[PDB]
Amino acid sequence: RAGSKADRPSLQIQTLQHAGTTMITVPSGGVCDLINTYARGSDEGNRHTSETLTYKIAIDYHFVADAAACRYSNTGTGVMWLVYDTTPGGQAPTPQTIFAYPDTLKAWPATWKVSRELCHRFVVKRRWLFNMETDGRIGSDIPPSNASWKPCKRNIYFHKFTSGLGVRTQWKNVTDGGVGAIQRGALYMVIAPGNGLTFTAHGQTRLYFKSVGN
Amino acid sequence: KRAGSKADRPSLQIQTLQHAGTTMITVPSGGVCDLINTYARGSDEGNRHTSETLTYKIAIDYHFVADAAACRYSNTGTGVMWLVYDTTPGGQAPTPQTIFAYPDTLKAWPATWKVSRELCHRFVVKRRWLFNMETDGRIGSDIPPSNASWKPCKRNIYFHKFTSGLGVRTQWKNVTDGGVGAIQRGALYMVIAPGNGLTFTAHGQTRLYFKSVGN
Amino acid sequence: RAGSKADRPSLQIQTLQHAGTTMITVPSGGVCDLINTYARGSDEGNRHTSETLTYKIAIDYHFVADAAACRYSNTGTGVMWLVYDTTPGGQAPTPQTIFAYPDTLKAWPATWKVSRELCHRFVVKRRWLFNMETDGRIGSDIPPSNASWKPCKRNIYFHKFTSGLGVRTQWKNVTDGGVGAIQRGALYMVIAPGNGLTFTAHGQTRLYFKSVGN
DNA sequence: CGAACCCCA
DNA sequence: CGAACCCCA
DNA sequence: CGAACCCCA
DNA sequence: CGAACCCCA
Repeated sequence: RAGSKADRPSLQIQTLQHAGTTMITVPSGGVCDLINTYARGSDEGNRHTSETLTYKIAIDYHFVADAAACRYSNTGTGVMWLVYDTTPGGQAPTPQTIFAYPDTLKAWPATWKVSRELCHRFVVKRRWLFNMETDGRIGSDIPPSNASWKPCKRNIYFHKFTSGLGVRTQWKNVTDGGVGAIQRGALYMVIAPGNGLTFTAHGQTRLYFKSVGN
Repeated sequence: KRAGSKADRPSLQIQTLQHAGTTMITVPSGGVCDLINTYARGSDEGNRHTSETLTYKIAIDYHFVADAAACRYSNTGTGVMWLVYDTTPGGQAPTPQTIFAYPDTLKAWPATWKVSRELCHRFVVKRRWLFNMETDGRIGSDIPPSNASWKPCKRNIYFHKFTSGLGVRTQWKNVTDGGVGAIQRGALYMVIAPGNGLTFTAHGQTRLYFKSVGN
Repeated sequence: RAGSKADRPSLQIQTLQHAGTTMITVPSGGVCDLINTYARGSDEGNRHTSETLTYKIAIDYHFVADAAACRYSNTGTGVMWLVYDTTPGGQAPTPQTIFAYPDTLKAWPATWKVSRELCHRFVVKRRWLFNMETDGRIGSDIPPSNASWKPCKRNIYFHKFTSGLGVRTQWKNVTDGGVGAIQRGALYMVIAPGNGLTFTAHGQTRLYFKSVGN
């Protein structure tokens, strides 16, 4: 249980809210995002010094298939990486850059591996799997009186809690919390869909860190 | 035994709650709040004696069944049952909207809710459970045609839990009543929330184990 | 000495100034106030984290009778409580709520006791007494050449210094220092007059605390 | 040591 | 030792 | 410690 | 000793 550090003192808590007008939508081929944003300032969710350490991370989401993909009936398997960048750069990376996958394998993410040229830059500290299946029927319409359907796993609940990891970041001068302000140790959340199966997400996450330095 | 009750040398008391018949828990979309800790004061075995009590074990048995209104659509879902401990009760009975602060777009899916941060030192959740139901869009009262049949997995479920770990310390005001207005500290709440757009009802009964103490 | 626990460095010092246009005036029935206000910010009188601990408190004042009460000649006895609230609320409390006193005892404060319903909410960590008397003569007028007067205790000096207490507060997010921003552990200064004897005050107080947390 | 975050024989 | 304040090889 | 020749509280 | 910075029998 105790893989953290701050004991007697509590830890600061930053939250992320994805819902309503802001919802993660995953097109075929994956999507990249940075969960580590910390503004600098007085507020409790902000940071203080230029150096931070993250300890625990918690994830809660609700996945649901897209009406476009509800047309076909097929199964699939998705993947969620958690990736740690040592040497960030101005450009925001895309999954095509992190994993080098010949275009014929675009359909199936679960077979991807981290590209070899970058082997000392990016490293994956966690990996998870999940699977969805659609019978070819949306959930908004009424069955006929003749027959029924068992819709197993039309939408799923996905939650993980991991205390093991640790990360050390160093921030530039600027008070901003964007991607351009991080000198080292970024962190990324990568989602990739199954074969030809798009979906969306709803939920929220939390991080636990403690400013340190100067 | 496997026992963390701390006080069974003599026979702990047993308050019961009966939900059935005209009184059945019905859950509309958005959850429902209730207080399971009611203790009248008096001579009877189920009543209390002093003004201070300690609860140890709690047992729960219920039968969930989908509602005819929701049986029209066919979709799955997931429900949640919290067990919540209030340190500082107040006159007005709380609603789930107050305990969890959930933006109205997340009303559909309970499993993503977290305790609101403002109140972080007031309410605390000592247990959490999950369950899931699915409806094929067919009520159980009608006869299939001779042509085909159906496999109705999980049209209704059985839900039971038994937990000895918790402990709770309450202090009661002067009044002999056992209502919500009579508790000075340490309330306890049972919260049910449905899946997405799926209402249901319940039947069953619960038991508590406590021991009067004080004065 | 003992009590303080801030020996290596110095303690932060917040001050309160009551004088001039701002002077405490006590109508019959007492008055409530909150002495614990701490703004958040860079300044030294401000706080830093969301959690503070107060140690020592010092009080200096000059009490003087009111011209309205100088009409009658009678004695009396006042009281000053120092009250610690565990569970604050939006509405600011009034003495009528803290002490439940049947209206016939309004005249004499010294007989009040903390109400029993609330016995686990409010607690009094200090209590003091003082007494004043007015001969029915204001101090601005000249005696006749026939006689004189000895005006004992027309106005008094009141000072106390107490290191014993300790208090632990937790503040909400907002940068404000008002009453609405405190989650737990408020602190109150309560003044109540004698029988039918109003007065005013002048002076200043000091607190000693040290931010802690995050 | 005093008075009251500050000092020193 | 089971199920659940109640029991006993 | 994780995932899988690569890392570190 | 659970769930998830917060608690205690």
